[PDB]
Amino acid sequence: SFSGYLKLTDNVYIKNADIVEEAKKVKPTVVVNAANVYLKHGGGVAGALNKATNNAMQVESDDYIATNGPLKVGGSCVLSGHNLAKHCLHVVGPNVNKGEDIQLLKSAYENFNQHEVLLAPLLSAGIFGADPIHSLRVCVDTVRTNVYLAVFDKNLYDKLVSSFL
Ligand SMILES: C[C@H](O)CNCc1ccc2c(c1)OCO2
Repeated sequence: SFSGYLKLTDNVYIKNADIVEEAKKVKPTVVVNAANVYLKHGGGVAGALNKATNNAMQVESDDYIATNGPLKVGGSCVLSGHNLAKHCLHVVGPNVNKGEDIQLLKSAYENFNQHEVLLAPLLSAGIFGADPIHSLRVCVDTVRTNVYLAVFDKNLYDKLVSSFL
């Protein structure tokens, strides 16, 4: 199971870790992907998770989009976790760099409540352009299930922990 996490609340845990390496080690029931509406896993967490699956995540995702169309910003879908997890929950947080509404971040985190335990990144952080301190606050105030957050950057991890109220 999950090791080396700092407990932030009753249900939220955090660790400075590469989510791909963390997923390969823990093999969780659910790994969350920082997805976009088209499930085009080009970069950030999505590009890294997809590269770890040898592009199998992208092939599965393209079939899903061909059948269902794009996801909504704030929405999600459950697909295979491939070699990373039993399932991957692809969650679309708002991308501030694409002019998407930051208010949709709470709706994005609500998807996590459908799963008892998840390994996840901070939604809308990184290349999605939102403030990760804000993302962690929305996570803590929205997710009620057990969430294990992997924060890749040590400097950001220390800022998140030291500023956590
Ligand atoms: C409670 C237990 O840790 C859940 N494991 C699910 C799980 C099974 C097989 C996997 C995997 C994930 O990633 C790749 O092969």
